[PDB]
Amino acid sequence: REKYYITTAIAYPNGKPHIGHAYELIATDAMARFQRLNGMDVYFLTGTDEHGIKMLQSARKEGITPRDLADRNTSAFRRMAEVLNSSNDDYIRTSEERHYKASQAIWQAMVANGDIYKGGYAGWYSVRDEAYYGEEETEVRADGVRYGPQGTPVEWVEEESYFFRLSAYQDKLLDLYENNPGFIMPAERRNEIVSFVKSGLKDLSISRTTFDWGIPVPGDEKHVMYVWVDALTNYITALGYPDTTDERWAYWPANAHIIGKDISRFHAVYWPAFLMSAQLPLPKRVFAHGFLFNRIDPFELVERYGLDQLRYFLMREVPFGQDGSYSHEAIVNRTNADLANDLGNLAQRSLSMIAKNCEGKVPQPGAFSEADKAILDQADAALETARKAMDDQALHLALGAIFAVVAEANRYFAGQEPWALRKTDPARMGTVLYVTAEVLRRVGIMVQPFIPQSAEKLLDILAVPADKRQFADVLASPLAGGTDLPAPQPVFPRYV
Ligand SMILES: O=c1cc(NCCCNCc2cc(Cl)cc(Cl)c2)[nH]c2ccccc12
Repeated sequence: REKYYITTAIAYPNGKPHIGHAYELIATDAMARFQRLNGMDVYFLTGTDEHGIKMLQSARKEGITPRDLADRNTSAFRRMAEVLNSSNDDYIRTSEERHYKASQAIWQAMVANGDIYKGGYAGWYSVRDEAYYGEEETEVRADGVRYGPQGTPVEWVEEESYFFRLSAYQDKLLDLYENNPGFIMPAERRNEIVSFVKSGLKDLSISRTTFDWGIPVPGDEKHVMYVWVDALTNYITALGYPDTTDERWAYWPANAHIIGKDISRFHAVYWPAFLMSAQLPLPKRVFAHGFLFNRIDPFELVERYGLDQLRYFLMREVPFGQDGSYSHEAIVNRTNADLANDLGNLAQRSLSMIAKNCEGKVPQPGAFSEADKAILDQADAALETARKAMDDQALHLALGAIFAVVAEANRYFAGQEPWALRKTDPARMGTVLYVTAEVLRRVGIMVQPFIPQSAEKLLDILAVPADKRQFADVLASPLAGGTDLPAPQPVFPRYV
């Protein structure tokens, strides 16, 4: 009955969808699905971040309006979510009116808390470095020109701007990191954030005057909101903010923001400060994943390797939170061994033995031997290990525990030699076949959030009713003898 709210970072649709976008959607989709099967009421959100000057100039470059350009490009990110079999319950675009109103509400709420003032962004700026510097990092040379520490000229620049009093929240954020050690993860991000905040926080510019493609500042519409309040507010726009009576508002606070490593500071410093200012509770965890390197277009990978092969490799091979690598032979070999061979072929060998030798019915199992109990108890244990792993977003440890059972089951099945038992002891052959099919059922229920369509097909050839596929069914709904099984077909074909 318990509510669970999980989000992805909204993607910037200035170019095409890339692997990093698909990686974050897949990882967050698997976490969302995991909690649904674990019995939770899940709301899972993703979307697009469409405002800004770079978007306005690209619309200018193509001869169309910014809103028109946003509609065109987000359509490909909306297509990517569908191709990846994402279970997101909503899709937020910052160009939508509900976000416009949500952003203006949270802005006013921060004005009402005393945290927003109008000022100036004046300082030394190097066009060559694209960076700002304090006066002390500079020196005027024999040129008569002033130079920054990198050896390039700096110029004095001055812009009008609204600010958020970020300096007022330095101590409250450190209190947050002390009272909730799991607020920013993994541990390396946590230490980055703590060291940054502990060194002193300056007030934060949150408005621009150089473009109208954005959300107008209430009461000064020559100014528009910068990315900070715009993008981050998407998390509460999707719940109906500012209408706190919306049925969806009970989902706040978010249980988990899944983000990339590069935007850690925006979600772990700016976002909680905005919320504290606006009198709102804080999300329970922000988790940052790493970056993927080809050691490439997401649509192409899916067509070449298959969706569930790609989902598996990305979540099994990179410890979630770290940088990782992908390559053709690695995807092929890792998916051939685990999916096509270990999982897929174990099902085919065992279940076609049931079709030919047990008349297409789940055999009636006799007494369980010591080996029978070990593989069954290991399968039950993998659920508990997977649960504890997913609580920490350790997706690879969850898949590792599940596929350690698959590998042990192959050794169990080969060690029982049920083909030899067909003549010596048909009743024993049945029990071994029952054990193997029963382990496949528990594994099949458990891999549903990581490879949903493939897991669905596996549970389909085990004749598992659609209402017996929650995680609670691992322990409570074992296969019943005498049940009719459809003719088995391979679930994981080998790569060509
Ligand atoms: O200049 C802008 C650029 C922009 N998108 C750039 C890519 C966003 N970076 C990823 C990101 C994602 C999230 Cl969820 C939150 C933040 Cl703060 C940042 N978004 C903008 C929105 C309003 C006004 C200006 C901009």
